Amino acid sequence: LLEDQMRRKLKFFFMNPCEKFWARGRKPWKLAIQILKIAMVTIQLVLFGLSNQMVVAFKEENTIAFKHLFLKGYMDRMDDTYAVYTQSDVYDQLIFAVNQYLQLYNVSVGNHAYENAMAICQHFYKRGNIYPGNDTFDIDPEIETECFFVEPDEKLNLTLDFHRLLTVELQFKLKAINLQTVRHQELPDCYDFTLTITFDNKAHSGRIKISLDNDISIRECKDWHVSGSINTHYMMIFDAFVILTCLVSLILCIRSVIRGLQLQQEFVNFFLLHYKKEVSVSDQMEFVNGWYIMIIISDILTIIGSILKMEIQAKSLTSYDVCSILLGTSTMLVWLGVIRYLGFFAKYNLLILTLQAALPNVIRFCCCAAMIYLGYCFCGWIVLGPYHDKFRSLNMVSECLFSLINGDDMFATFAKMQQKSYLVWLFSRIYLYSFISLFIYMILSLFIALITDTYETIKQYQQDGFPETELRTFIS
Amino acid sequence: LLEDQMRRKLKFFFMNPCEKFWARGRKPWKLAIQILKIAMVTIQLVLFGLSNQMVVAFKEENTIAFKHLFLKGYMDRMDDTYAVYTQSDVYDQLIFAVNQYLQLYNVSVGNHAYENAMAICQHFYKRGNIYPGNDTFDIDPEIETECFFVEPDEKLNLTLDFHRLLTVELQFKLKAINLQTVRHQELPDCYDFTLTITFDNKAHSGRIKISLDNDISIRECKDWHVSGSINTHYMMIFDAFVILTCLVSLILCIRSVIRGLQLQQEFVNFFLLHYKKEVSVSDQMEFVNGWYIMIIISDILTIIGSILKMEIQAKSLTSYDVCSILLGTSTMLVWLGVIRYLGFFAKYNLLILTLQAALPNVIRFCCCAAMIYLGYCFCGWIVLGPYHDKFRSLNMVSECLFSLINGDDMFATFAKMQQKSYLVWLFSRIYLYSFISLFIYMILSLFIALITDTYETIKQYQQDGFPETELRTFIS
Amino acid sequence: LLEDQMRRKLKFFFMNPCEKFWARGRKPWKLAIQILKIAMVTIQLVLFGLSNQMVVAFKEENTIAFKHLFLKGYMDRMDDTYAVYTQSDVYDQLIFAVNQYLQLYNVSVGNHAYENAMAICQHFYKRGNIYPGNDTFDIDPEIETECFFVEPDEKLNLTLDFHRLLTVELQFKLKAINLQTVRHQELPDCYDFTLTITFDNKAHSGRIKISLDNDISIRECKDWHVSGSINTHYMMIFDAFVILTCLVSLILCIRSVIRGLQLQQEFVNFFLLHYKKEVSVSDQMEFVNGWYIMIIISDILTIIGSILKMEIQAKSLTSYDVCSILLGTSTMLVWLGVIRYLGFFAKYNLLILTLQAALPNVIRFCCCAAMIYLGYCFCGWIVLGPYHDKFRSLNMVSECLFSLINGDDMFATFAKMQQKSYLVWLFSRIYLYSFISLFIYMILSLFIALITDTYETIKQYQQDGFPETELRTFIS
Amino acid sequence: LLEDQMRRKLKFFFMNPCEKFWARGRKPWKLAIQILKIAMVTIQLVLFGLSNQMVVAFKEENTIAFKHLFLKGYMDRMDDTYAVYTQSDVYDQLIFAVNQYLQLYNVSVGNHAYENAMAICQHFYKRGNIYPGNDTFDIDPEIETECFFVEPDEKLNLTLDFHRLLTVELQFKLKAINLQTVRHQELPDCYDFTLTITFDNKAHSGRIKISLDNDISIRECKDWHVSGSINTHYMMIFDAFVILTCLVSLILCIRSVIRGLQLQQEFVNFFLLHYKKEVSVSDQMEFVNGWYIMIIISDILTIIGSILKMEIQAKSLTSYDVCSILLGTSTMLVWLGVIRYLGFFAKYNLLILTLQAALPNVIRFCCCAAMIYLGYCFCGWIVLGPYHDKFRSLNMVSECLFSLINGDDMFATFAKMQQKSYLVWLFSRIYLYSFISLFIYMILSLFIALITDTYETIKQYQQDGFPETELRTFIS
Repeated sequence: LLEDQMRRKLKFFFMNPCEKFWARGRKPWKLAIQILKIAMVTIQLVLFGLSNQMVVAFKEENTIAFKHLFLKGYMDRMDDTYAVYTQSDVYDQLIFAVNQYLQLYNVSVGNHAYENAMAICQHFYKRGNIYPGNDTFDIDPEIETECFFVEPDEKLNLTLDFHRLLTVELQFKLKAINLQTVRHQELPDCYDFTLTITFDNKAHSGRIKISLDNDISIRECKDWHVSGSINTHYMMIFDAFVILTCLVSLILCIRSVIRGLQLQQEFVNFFLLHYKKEVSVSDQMEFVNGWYIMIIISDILTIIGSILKMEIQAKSLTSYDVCSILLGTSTMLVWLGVIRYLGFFAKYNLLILTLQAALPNVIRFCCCAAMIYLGYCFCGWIVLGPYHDKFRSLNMVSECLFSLINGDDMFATFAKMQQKSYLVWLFSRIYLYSFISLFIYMILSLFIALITDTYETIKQYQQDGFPETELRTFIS
Repeated sequence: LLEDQMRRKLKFFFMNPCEKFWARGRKPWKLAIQILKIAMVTIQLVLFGLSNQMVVAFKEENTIAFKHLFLKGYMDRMDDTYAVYTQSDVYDQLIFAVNQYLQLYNVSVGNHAYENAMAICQHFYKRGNIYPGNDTFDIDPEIETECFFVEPDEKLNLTLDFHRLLTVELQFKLKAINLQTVRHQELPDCYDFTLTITFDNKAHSGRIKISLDNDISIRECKDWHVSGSINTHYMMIFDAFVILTCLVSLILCIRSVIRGLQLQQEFVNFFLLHYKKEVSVSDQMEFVNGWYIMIIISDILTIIGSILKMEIQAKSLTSYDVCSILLGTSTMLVWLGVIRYLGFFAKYNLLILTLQAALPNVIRFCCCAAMIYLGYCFCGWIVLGPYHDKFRSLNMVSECLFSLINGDDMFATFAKMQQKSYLVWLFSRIYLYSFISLFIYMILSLFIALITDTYETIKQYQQDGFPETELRTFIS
Repeated sequence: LLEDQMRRKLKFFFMNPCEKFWARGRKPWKLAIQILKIAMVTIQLVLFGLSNQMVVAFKEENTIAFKHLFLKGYMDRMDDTYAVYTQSDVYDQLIFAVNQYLQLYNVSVGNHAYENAMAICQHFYKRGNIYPGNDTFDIDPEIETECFFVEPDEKLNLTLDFHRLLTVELQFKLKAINLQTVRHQELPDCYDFTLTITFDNKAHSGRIKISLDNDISIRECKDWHVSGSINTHYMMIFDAFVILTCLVSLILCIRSVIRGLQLQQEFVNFFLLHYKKEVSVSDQMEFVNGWYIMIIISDILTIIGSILKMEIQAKSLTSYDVCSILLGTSTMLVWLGVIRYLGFFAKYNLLILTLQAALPNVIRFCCCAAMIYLGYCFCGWIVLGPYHDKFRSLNMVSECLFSLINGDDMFATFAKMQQKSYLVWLFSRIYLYSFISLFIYMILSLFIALITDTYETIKQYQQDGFPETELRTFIS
Repeated sequence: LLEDQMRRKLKFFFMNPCEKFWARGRKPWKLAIQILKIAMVTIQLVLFGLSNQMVVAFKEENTIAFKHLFLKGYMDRMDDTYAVYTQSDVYDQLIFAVNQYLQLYNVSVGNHAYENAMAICQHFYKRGNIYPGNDTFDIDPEIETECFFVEPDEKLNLTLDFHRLLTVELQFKLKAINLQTVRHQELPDCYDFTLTITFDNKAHSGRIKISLDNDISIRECKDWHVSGSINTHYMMIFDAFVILTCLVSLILCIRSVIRGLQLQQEFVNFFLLHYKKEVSVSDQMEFVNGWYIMIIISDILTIIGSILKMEIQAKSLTSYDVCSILLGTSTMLVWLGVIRYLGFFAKYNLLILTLQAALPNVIRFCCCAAMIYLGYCFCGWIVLGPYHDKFRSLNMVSECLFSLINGDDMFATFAKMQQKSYLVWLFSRIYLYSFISLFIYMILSLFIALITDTYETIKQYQQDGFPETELRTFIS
């Protein structure tokens, strides 16, 4: 009858394990190709990560070197967020960095070279006058910028006036070859570094903020002869094969989803002819697999990210920002679908189901508590904002005070209070104590309670019955 | 009959959602105006916070500058809680700070200026004699204070004798204009800094404690001409409109509360004529909304805080202490009432109800455990007080050892024990180990147990019935 | 009958609240005097703590001063666990400390004085010969000690040979008066400091370990004249009244306990004549109050500690070690009995009862897990002991790795591995990962489960019935 | 009948406590010898640990000394992972270390001696040419190594060219005797230190990485005469007796296991003749003791580790790596079997049983969550890898981010983001926030729920019945 032929069709359709689709008929495809995509996208990613980590592992190191070469009185180990005050000493930095640039072949150990050359930038106001003692100023909302050009060879001349001075900057390129990357592996060895020292006077507070910033561009050498004999990049293959596995599993997943929707509306109609039951929300949403939706999102994202990787490796742009993010979130989604395949196995399916049933209420409670904690933020930002250093901008309030829910670096935040106004000090202790109490002895225990109860209910389900369903009646 | 006309009245009165008051009749007021107050009080606050954060962001920076200008041998990065020992070196600080004051136009990068000028304070005893080798002293409970006045222009003379010397102090004003605040935004640019270096000899221990303290006052410039053409503060509006929204929602909430109380005592009397039941505590407290009480507290507090903000911005006092606290706690209460509006929505009402039912027992247990932990405090303060540095005053004992319940910076407090008396060392390990065990493996699990059980009981309630109530009988 | 007259007697005896003993008859004694003892022993303790904290607050400060005076190249802020290597530099420390001693009236700011004077100690072997290049030595298990005496007034001579040198030491007394203690409060102002610099060569490793140690003795000044007119210690009273309140509550508690035991064996016999039931363990232990046992322990301990305080304050010894411990643990026990008084109140009695029922199983599980964790200790001590710095002696293994259960300073212990032998590195990661997993995802959840279940069972008890008891039958 | 004679046999076989095997018949062996093995293997281990800790306690100290002697500008306290930049300064290190080697008898306090002598290593390329400015290089995959030999006695000559220079190295031996070890205890006093300074130029980045590494070999002195009269190692005994106790308990445990297996298959057959039930998996695995399996593993491992200890102490090799690991994991297994003996006692058996029933599901969930967290790792490694310092290699990602589940050093990882690309910054906050939320408010609560429920189920079992078993029927 039409009824049992459904029972055959939808029971075998809905049988969770493709192990059962294996156990009648002969087909093993949909899991095999998807494990292929797992190992493919993860080897893709890991390979990407090691290459990019070599580029970075050279960049941070050279930036360290340049910091100790061009920054006067920079301790051989390190310093951080450097600062200057007296004017002649700013002059001594600038003169020092210049004389270090010109003599760098004598000075430096590293092989960095001029490229076949410096330059100097000053940004000053169109019209300065400021009389801080007379209570009278005029301000210009315009900056005129003047430059020099100082040559690699052939003591200095220069001019500076602080009051009109907004920022001073040094820009130039040092070009260096990375032995250990090209030598063993096939990656480009040529680096164009743009070094910029910059002095921020924008605060006009007396602090001249010094930073040495490093921009980096990759190039391949015109002639490389190693071992006395005559790089070759094969990634050109495996990126492509990734894009193909991804196109394929995308097509298949989408096809199965659409078939499931056609059988969705078909089933609705059939149940209308016979029993005239509707229930299109619950059962319509049952017919959605919901995991193949993840596999589609992941799969689109690996297509886009693999394409961007292929184009950036083609032009050698080296931003590697958007590409990396896409590739990483996609592979994380794949590794999350492995839980899917663990659902069939035997026992894990309980524990997975209860993670699945807890998440939709968990997010709800996250809304509720988000209002509390978002409330404290606007409190302590304004009350403690002038006094505490870790409450400064709202963001630091939120990310610090969230680190304080998890109970980390807490004695710090208690210990660093200014204690000038005694009232704000006391408030600080009521604020911090009360809040930490509220999150650690309520809200954490509310997640524990919520999830515990969810877990026992799905344990009862797997022990005795499941909620009555039109579909379940009619398949059995 | 009088009975059903109640059932109509009190059922519609008590219907939790104003969504239902919407669904019969036509009125949407009480929620609309209150969301207005939400966005109003939070934009009020956030705006306040960004302005005040600009003032502070300039203050801390200039204080850094002055610290590195007037403190001899203050490392360009920073030092902390500075100290001096040899007497000639105290002289070298003082002479140094003076010669740095007089030459500061040559020296400093910042634009700070004398105001159209120094002064020097010495606080010495009326009669000193102390013979620490003879075992004999006489002490004076009186301080005579002598000052100098040193001019901005035109090497030094001065006198100091340590034994009679209680504190030395330098006070003076540097006046500076903040470009980046006035320039983009409408806020005052003029700062009067009172710099005070102070040397605390009060301990008479040999340590001369140096600090450089910064007092700051805001003023508007007499003539500001920017861009070659001719600040204006609009906050004058939005503060007022806040005070109005607050007055309005205050009046409305109070009115509804009072009506609810009149229907309270009315209902009591009516149930006396008919069935003669009393139960005035349970049901009398039912008639209290209890959320509008929060909205009143919040609303009064935003009235007071907005008024203080308006007056301080009027006179430009800049304490911004009491005002900020009021405004922040008020807005935190508003953000806490958003949970109220989340109670109607659908499912959250469970989870909210169980937070509500857990809090009243949670506070009880907080009493009980507060006695334990308050007991340990008086223990470790005296036993470990001489030895540990973080147990010093009782307060540090309580705030450290509370940071130790949450399990932070613990290996520190174990590792820093003096270990001179071996008995106190051993006690230290029994103390710390035992206490940390007791709070993390009992009391945290007691909050978890308490709240879990509360949550399951209100889950049963929402599943099957609620406690029998006179009101509930008579509305249904 | 004999039966109901028991029911009268034992029901009123066992009625938990003395509120009920109040509600029939007229007596309020046993709680009133005990609250007296609460406030008495805690004011006793707190007063002790503030005085002792003044003594310490001066000691640590002066020790800081001396450290910066007598230790060459000791940064004005601080250094820690100082060290020396080259021999001429050890000489430069010693010569420096001497020339700093002799000139200290010129040098130092603090008022410390010679007392109406130095001395120098050298500890050398009876017979040294060590030939580390010849592989041959002879060792003497005897030390001969030679001293000098260097005068406060009137460049140096001295002799040192490192190989025979075990330790060098400088001992002497500086005598100083503390203004701020005597002046406001009644405490002695005279301090005898014994300063000892010591150089530990015991390791014979090339590191000469320098430390400056401070011994301190309190004395009262012979003539103190303050304000031009003519300390007085009243503690002589309040210590005594403490000892009296303690004797009194001790006598009363013991008396009630003994009466309870006489009615214990009486009841056993009476139930033998009538029903011939034994059950002497359960009910015999019921007749023990069990809280008055705490009050006795506390009370004895406050007697001993108050006596030791009175004697030490009499002789002014200032060890303040054993005394402090006794006084502090006693007062902690009192503050723990306040939970007792919270048991009667109303609702807390549930939560208290479940703490009481959980503790006896909690200790059991503590045994079980103590075997695991004590096992890991003997593992990581030997495997990681040479490599990690925080696993050194077993104790540091146990107190660090316990800090690691609570999840603190963890990334440190992962990050500091030597990584010389790769096998020990890998083992280190299996060790740390596995252990941290085991305690945080098992044993903490086992305490949570144990206590939760205990709490629900006593909740059922207070809801419906208690275990059948001979006593409970026969009182009702 | 054959049936009751089983019931006698298997009931007494399976009676958990050997207390019951005591209570009929007379034998106490199997527990007595095993407690012997407990105290034996733990005294073995602890003794090992104290000896090895003396060796290490001398090694780290001397390494400190040498670091401060041979490293120019190494602060007397310490520095870490030292670095150099300018070429003449590398020369100044090298010249300095040489002049410190030659003069070390004058210089150093420690007794270290030349052994009856330096050497110097340079590793340079076979053919260098690198033109970083011309974009052209040739690389040699070959290193030619040249050495000098510099004498202990009798300013320097040397040659260095950086571009061909891969590493420079100094190797030599200082020989020192440890007084405090031989003197009190019987251990060898002679140390051969191999000191190697090494300069890593491999990065060719401009950073010359300096390290001072210490290799150490133990020897016994040819002539030691102490106290004027004439070491002796007894460990030769107790190691052997350990190996014997271990052989014995191994033989016994294995014998009982094999007997249990023979009665296993016997019982299967007997139940086949009578009732013809199979159930060989459940009951076959019941007949395995499962604890004696642990005791065998432990016992084999103590045999191997004691043997390796005996051989290393024989030859005095001092690696002490594999040996230590074996000995430590074995003794940890023994200390874990003490839980076994706690199972019989009385009440602990519940709590033990539930640890035992929770572990097999716990590992399952560990698989599931391992997929998630292993997914995040491959995400944040690539996205945050260039920017964060603690995400560098994948391993640091995993061990840091695991330290972040437990909630430690979190505000660090939030605070150190580069913030160059704003998109990667934002992603960083979604990554970190989301992940920390997911593990602390889900997966920890899922372990809590899982274990709680397991605990209540075994509580019901011990209260009422156990699952029906063929064996249990037929023993009762």
